[PDB]
Amino acid sequence: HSEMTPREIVSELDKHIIGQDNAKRSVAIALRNRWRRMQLNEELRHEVTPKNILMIGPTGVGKTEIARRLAKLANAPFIKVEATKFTEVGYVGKEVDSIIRDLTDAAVKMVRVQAIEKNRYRAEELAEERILDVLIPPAKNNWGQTEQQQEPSAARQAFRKKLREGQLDDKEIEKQKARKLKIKDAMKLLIEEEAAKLVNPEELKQDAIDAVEQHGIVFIDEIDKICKRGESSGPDVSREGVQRDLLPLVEGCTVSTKHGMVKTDHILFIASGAFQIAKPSDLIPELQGRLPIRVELQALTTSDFERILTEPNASITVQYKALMATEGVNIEFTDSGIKRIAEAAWQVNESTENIGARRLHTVLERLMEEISYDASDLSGQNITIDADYVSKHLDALVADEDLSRFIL
Amino acid sequence: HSEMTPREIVSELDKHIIGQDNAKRSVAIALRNRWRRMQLNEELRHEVTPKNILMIGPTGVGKTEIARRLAKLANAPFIKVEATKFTEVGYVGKEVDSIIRDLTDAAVKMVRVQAIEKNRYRAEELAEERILDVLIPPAKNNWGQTEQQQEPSAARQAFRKKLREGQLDDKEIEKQKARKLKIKDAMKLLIEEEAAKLVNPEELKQDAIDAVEQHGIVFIDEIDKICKRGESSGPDVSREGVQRDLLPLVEGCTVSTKHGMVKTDHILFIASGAFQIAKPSDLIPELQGRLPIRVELQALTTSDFERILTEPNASITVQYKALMATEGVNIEFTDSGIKRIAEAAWQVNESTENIGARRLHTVLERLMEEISYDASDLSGQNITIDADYVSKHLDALVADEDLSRFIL
Amino acid sequence: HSEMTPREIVSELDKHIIGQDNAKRSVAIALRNRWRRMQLNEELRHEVTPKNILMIGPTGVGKTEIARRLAKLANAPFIKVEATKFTEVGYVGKEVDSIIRDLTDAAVKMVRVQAIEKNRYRAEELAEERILDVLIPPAKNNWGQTEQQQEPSAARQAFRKKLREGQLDDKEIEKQKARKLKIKDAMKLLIEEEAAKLVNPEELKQDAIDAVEQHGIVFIDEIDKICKRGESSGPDVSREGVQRDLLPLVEGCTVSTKHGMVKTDHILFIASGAFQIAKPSDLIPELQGRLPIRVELQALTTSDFERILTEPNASITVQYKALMATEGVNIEFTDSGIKRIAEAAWQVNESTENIGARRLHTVLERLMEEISYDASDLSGQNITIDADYVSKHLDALVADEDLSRFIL
Amino acid sequence: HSEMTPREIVSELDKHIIGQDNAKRSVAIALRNRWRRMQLNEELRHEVTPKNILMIGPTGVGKTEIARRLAKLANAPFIKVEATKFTEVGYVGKEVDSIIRDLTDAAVKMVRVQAIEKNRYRAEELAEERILDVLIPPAKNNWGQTEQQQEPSAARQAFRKKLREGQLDDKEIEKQKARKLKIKDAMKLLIEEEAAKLVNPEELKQDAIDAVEQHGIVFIDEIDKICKRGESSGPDVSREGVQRDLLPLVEGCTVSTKHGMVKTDHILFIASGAFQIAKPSDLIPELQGRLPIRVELQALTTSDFERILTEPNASITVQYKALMATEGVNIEFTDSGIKRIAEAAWQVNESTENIGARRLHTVLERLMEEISYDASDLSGQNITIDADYVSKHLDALVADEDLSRFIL
Ligand SMILES: Nc1ncnc2c1ncn2[C@@H]1O[C@H](COP(=O)(O)OP(=O)(O)O)[C@@H](O)[C@H]1O
Ligand SMILES: Nc1ncnc2c1ncn2[C@@H]1O[C@H](COP(=O)(O)OP(=O)(O)O)[C@@H](O)[C@H]1O
Ligand SMILES: Nc1ncnc2c1ncn2[C@@H]1O[C@H](COP(=O)(O)OP(=O)(O)O)[C@@H](O)[C@H]1O
Ligand SMILES: Nc1ncnc2c1ncn2[C@@H]1O[C@H](COP(=O)(O)OP(=O)(O)O)[C@@H](O)[C@H]1O
Repeated sequence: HSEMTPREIVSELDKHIIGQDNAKRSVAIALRNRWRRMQLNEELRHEVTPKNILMIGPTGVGKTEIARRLAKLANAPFIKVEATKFTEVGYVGKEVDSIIRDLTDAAVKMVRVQAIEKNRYRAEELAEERILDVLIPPAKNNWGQTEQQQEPSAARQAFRKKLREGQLDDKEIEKQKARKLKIKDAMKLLIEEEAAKLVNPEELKQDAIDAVEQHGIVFIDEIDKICKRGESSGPDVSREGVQRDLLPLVEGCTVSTKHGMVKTDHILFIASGAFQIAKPSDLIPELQGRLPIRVELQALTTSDFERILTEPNASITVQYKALMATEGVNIEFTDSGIKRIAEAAWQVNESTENIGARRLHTVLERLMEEISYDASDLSGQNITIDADYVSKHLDALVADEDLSRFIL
Repeated sequence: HSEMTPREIVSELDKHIIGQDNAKRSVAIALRNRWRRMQLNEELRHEVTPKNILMIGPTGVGKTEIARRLAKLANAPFIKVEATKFTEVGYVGKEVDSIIRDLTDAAVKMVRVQAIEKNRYRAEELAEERILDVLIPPAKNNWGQTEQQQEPSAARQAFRKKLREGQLDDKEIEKQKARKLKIKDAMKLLIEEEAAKLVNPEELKQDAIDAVEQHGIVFIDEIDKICKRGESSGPDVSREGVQRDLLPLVEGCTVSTKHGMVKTDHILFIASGAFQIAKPSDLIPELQGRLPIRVELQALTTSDFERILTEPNASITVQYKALMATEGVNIEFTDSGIKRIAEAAWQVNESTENIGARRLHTVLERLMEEISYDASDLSGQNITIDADYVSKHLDALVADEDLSRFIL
Repeated sequence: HSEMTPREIVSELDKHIIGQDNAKRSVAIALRNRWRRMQLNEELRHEVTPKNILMIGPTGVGKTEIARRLAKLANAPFIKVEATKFTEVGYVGKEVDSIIRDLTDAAVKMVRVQAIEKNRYRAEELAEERILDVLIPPAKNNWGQTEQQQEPSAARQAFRKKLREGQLDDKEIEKQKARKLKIKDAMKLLIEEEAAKLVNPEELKQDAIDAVEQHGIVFIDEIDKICKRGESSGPDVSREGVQRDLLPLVEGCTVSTKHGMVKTDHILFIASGAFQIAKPSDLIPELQGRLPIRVELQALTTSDFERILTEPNASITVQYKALMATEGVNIEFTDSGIKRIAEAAWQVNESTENIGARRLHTVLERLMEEISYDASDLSGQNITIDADYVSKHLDALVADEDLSRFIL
Repeated sequence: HSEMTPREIVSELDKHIIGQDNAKRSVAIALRNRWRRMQLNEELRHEVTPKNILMIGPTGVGKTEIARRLAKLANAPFIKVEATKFTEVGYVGKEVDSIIRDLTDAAVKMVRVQAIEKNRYRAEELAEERILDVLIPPAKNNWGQTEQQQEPSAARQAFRKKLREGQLDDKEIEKQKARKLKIKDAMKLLIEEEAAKLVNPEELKQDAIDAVEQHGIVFIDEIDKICKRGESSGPDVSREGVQRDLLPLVEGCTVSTKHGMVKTDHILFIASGAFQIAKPSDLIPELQGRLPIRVELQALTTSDFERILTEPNASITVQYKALMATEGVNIEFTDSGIKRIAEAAWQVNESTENIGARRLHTVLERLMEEISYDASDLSGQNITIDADYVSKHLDALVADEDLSRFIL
């Protein structure tokens, strides 16, 4: 669908993710290729398959975010499954087809919600005519001057201009309705009333299929957790089982959805792993073939942290400012304030367990717990969060390790 | 929906839970944020997600209560699931999606019950017109004077006024009815019919969805029992598995309910643990990221006990009084009688197994077993529960340990 | 159905698979026999059963391809199942009948898609008459002159000729429609309606059955992994169990599909194995009897690699060129550039894990990652991939072993 | 149904099976007994139950073939299940009722297909009248001389005689049809069209039940694999479990089929085993009682092999000749040619694993792989397969043992 060049894709992706430029270009090549395909002929359109990607890197450094924004950027159906979620089906559990079902149930919960956007002006234009008709019951067979029913639009325009807020005047209209009711009701009873007339069935639900098959993006987290490890063997075939089970999906097959028959042949797959215990080559042969693209993602640095805090559109910091503005409070972060928030986050990840950028949300959130509570009783104030404040609120916590495993 | 400042929320929570102010603050900021979000713009509303909380504290000190009163204070759908439930799914178990289904089913049994409220008034106000139309069959063509019909409001009035109690008189009215059933019964049958035709079936079930999606509150109890421990390895896999399974729910996804397709991106999660064996930093990194808020709850003291006994609204001590009054017995606890009831509870908890505040219920019940039975034959009396009475009924039991593990 | 002599089949297969002539001959005799049978008499048609084949050979050398191109050459339904899948059924697993169900479901999604072909022409040829009948409403009672109607084929012609592109103009036509939707849309909506009423629903699904029963091709991958081994005993039971489970399918039986009752007596089975651990004589005797044909496939050499790279139809090298042309870039591989690409692939397979021809895809993709991204900004250019370019992009990676287990 | 004497049964069975005369008479007594029963009175018809048989012998020597031909000879519903197929249901798997279901789904896939045979002359006689009616639209209310609509049968007989191949003349006829179409279509659209009018529901599906209950034949392979063995105990009750599970079926009970309620009381059961590890007496008491008939089958000899190659009706050799005739090639086997084919088969079974007569299909098939391929380019030739040819094609293979475990 998108006609964006890889470079334009990476650009757009730079608005949400800091660094990880390589994974960006990989994911960008994949998107542009879907365009490149449709510009081909009959034959080559069956042969050319998605160049699936294997993202390699430590926790919370942007693997899923990149895939999520890529998906969101091409208005593509997106699903994220954890590979181990199937390592238990040998005793019972979700079958792997579920992935294509869900990427269909949400690929529908998408086309449906995005049919309320398109059909939101129809019920409040060619449908608000319901109330204005029981306010000024149109002439006994309107005359006909293509401006005759545009004439009132005086007697009419008055009932519309006044319908800019003034209501609660109970009347009635029309299984159509008939029943006597109120406008804060016989108006809202129309909101949905006249809208289901425009949205059909065998096209809306028929298109979800079209979407999944053409633009579906499946993100398989922890693919490395289903590779063979040298600690046992019984659980290995269990793991390797999930690999074989996943095989039909990325090799090309047909799954049964309660919305139709979906073909996975062109669904793009972004697998993901840390690969500390296993290596991509421990993945079965058939899967390595279907995972042509390998891209590495680096661990985040303190500078990466500072940037993540503020650069992304609607960055945690920006959102915080917004939310406090809700309470009528003007919150503001100084450069050194951020530098320390990032510093704290790095400290805890290094002194305890590393969870990547995640750590920033908890640190940032703990730092603000006080303003967040008192916000309402501070309205009309300019609160500045600077190095000082940051230090007074986080030092003790970060400093105390056992406490960090609980509170930070 | 609520417009209560965090501080206002805590106050309303103070009416039910003693102490644990920090946990109140935490849970209150969470609520307030759901409001703060709707005040944002198109973009920032997709970005800002719930600030899930992880409550850390010993058993029976107010964790579930706090959360339950939070949801009950926001008329939000609330589900409490025991995390370990899904451990055995590795062999065969309830899917984790079940959590969002059940959230939905009780969220339906909710919007549906609270539908019987609005349709309980106008449900039997138009239900009268039915029985009256056969006690004073209206004129052949009413005369539009908007008062020429409210005329009986003479003959009519008498039947309505005599229908304020003196009914039970057979009749016949109207798939409508056309049967000949008593008015006590026509009245009853009418409660239904008129009520139902007054309920929008579609919007009903479509609202339960809106609820779960917008105000859903999931309480995952003992999440700490699905963290990794140094005792074995096989369990840890399934243990951690349940974390991976829960992951999509708290990260954002779509589940299939039999009442529709529900999205979890904005359900608020309150996880809970004791954390004596594991530490919050033992949860998988993707989960720690989704639990930005950490709050500890302190163990209850004896003062806490004394207060929990009488201070809350509908406190168990107040409940007992109410229940005894039902029997015509005036029950009164003295300050020392309560100081001693609490004292006893603390004693069994230190003496044997510490079950937190739960212990007050059993001690209090053992103490009243006597009155509770005789109540009826004690009507019109002023029984007083003081230190003497208390000590006479609990001391022997409390002092005897083995007997305590059975009887209290 | 096909009337191709075995030799003709092999030729058509030579267009996609390099070498492995023996396996081609084997699979070609199988097809030819399905014809040879229909030439027999009533009796001899029940007797003669498919000559199932057992392909023996290392990974990624052309086994599945051969079989896939065989079915695709006979427009036959084709399913590929990994035999070990059913191992875990001993604890809980997909039934083996699932193979014939899935064969049927993709065989349905097949006869159904190939229905959209014939109903894509006359589907929108009679779909025009619809839009035209509202641009030139036909006379009140056409005049049977079989040309007096093709008269407009004047006024009519103009709208048809102006409907060859210049449409998008609103209209209204006819559960039919009776709505007022744009012609770009009436046209679209018409594609469906006229197409559907043109599809015999019963014979559709009844044909998928006919297909599976008459031309079904089941490919049971890694059957050798369900043979008995001298390592344990418990698994062997389930292992062999899967053989007993498969037995009725390849011996002749009836399975229940949700689209009807399918019989397997004439599905052709192509089993596959590496057979390093077990030997074909390790399959249970009832199964060896049903696999009358045994053919070995040799490992691929570097010449094989070089050829596989450019020789097939829509070979990956040709595909890349096509894809790059989509970006306006002329890509050309020199003889030595290809000799070196193949060389590299063979090197990683000897150096690390030998994944057969699959390796060409990853090496080729790593090699083009650079061009692939820049393509757009390289439009109108003649990029040439020669030994130099190749060596500059692969040598370092290929030479570094550990890096190969990740990146290639 | 059949009125054949046991001797006539064995005779008819001799047309397909070589040797194994005893198993023949056993299976023949069983069939004749079903006739003997219906010739009895009310009482004795409930009491007399099938004399179930236990066939004892080595692989591929005629156990199933005998049972298959017996079934086929009495047009009885036949099902073959592998006993171990249920030894896994203790962890999950097919329930034993499935056997009676399948023996119903195929016992239906039988009555249905054999309703297309009976109703194949009805649509091409009293239904081809559809096309001849739109070719010569019958008189306005045919007169009536019992030879009046037999009169045309000139104008009529001409349209029928010419309808012996000449068509493709699009017309139309009549949810009946109406729609304009073609004869290679409006003729075929009639083939099934007028035929569903003769076949009813509650008799066709009602009779399948009647069949299974009266003539059902269940063949339970490897019954010995579910007897107790002295290697373990846990899996024993698992095996012995399948015995108990099978008990209701051969003792008399009711199973639920989606076609009706089937009674197994008169289904004939032919169990089968090798009994090398266990003995029939290791079968549980109740099952030995229900398996009154015990018959042994001998291993096949080289002479048995020579005879099997050529005597049976539609013997592999005969079929081969037929199939090559399809290619216009005259294949012919000399007595010594066969003697050697059999010899080779015996050799391999003795030098490696014995798989009985199965071995002949693989040897025979390998021997012909060349003629089978070149058949089309040899048309009009008399190819003789004699001792020489046989030797040149099989010697090397049979001689090389490891190769035989793969290729033969
Ligand atoms: N490079 C990055 N740029 C911006 N945000 C990031 C980055 N890395 C991690 N994050 C933040 O941390 C969280 C971690 O999840 P995610 O980014 O999906 O990575 P992973 O898939 O490795 O866990 C995300 O919510 C995201 O907002
Ligand atoms: N701080 C408290 N204030 C009031 N009641 C409490 C408190 N702590 C415990 N309780 C009582 O004890 C029971 C213990 O359950 P709960 O409060 O859910 O805590 P927990 O989740 O730790 O078990 C509740 O029913 C509640 O009525
Ligand atoms: N002989 C060959 N000719 C052409 N392509 C081949 C050949 N061998 C392997 N390949 C390529 O390598 C991949 C390996 O899969 P496949 O051919 O199914 O063999 P296998 O079943 O042994 O894994 C295929 O996609 C195919 O395009
Ligand atoms: N005595 C025999 N006469 C004719 N064919 C036989 C004989 N024994 C085995 N066969 C052939 O070998 C195959 C082996 O299967 P089957 O005869 O069912 O025996 P079993 O049940 O012991 O495996 C059959 O397809 C059959 O054609």
